[PDB]
Amino acid sequence: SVQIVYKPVDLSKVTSKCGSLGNIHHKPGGGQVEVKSEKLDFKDRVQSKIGSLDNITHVPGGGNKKIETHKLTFR
Amino acid sequence: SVQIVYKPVDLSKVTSKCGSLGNIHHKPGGGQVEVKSEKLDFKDRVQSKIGSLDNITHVPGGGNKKIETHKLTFR
Amino acid sequence: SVQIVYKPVDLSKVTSKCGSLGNIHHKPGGGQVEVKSEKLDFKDRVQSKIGSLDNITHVPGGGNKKIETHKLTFR
Amino acid sequence: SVQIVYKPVDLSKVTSKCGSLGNIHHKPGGGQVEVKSEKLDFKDRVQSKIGSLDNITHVPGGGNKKIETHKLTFR
Amino acid sequence: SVQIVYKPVDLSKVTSKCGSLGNIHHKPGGGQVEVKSEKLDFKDRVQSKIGSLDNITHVPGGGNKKIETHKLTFR
Repeated sequence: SVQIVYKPVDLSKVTSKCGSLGNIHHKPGGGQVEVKSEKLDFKDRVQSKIGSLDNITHVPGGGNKKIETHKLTFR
Repeated sequence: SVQIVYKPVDLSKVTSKCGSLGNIHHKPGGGQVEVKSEKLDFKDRVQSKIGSLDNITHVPGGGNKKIETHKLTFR
Repeated sequence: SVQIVYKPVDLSKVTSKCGSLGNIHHKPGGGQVEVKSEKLDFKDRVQSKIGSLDNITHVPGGGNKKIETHKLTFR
Repeated sequence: SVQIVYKPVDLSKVTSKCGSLGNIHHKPGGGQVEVKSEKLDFKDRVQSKIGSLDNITHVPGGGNKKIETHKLTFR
Repeated sequence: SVQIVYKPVDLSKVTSKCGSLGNIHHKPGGGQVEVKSEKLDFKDRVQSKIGSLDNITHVPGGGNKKIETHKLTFR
């Protein structure tokens, strides 16, 4: 007989206190981009990205991540 | 006989306190983009992106992520 | 007695020959201009210019200048 | 007696020959300009220029300048 | 008696021959300009220029300058 008394107790206060989150700036690709391209032969798939792309400014006033697993496996 | 007393108790206060979340700026692709392209031969699929793309400014006043699994598996 | 035989003879063929004047480009102020300004005190005159201004693209197919003076002064 | 036989003869062919004047480009101020300005006190005149200004692309197919003086002065 | 036989003869062919004047580029101020300015006190005149300014691309297919004086002065 298999008695699994699984008791994960948690009171874990994961926390932050900021007074003023402020004055944040982010200027990707200020300058000039130029691209010349000539007598190019391709014989397979192509991708191109040119410019400002995929730029992120994640500013979470909180941003408290809490990540948990309880895998109780039995064979 | 298999007694699974699974008791995940949680009181976990995942929290933030901000007074003023403020004055956030984000200026991707300020500059000029130019692209010349000439006598190009392709013999397969093509993608192109040109410009400002996929730019994000995620500013969650909270932004508290809490991510959980309880996989109780039995064979 | 003052005999002024002033004879400026001129046959001066000031000239140009262009076959094709072509494909001229001019892109001032491609990028972004930003200006913040705060708690400014002035106690005299002010001028401001902001942006693209006074930009010229003079493309004279000819453009042959010929500039001449004949000051015959007498006291 | 003052005989001034002034005879400036000129046949001076000031000239150009271009076959194809072509493919000229000019990109001033591609990038980004930013200006913050704060708690400034002035007690006299002010000028400001900000951006792309006074940019020239003079492309004279000819552009032959011929500049001349004939000052015959007499006291 | 003052005989001034002034005879400047000129046949001076000042010349150029270009086959193809071509593919000229000029990119001033590609990059980013930034200016912060704070608690500044002035007690006299001010000028400011910020950015791309006064940029020239003079491309004279000819561009033959011929500059001349004939000052015949008499006392």
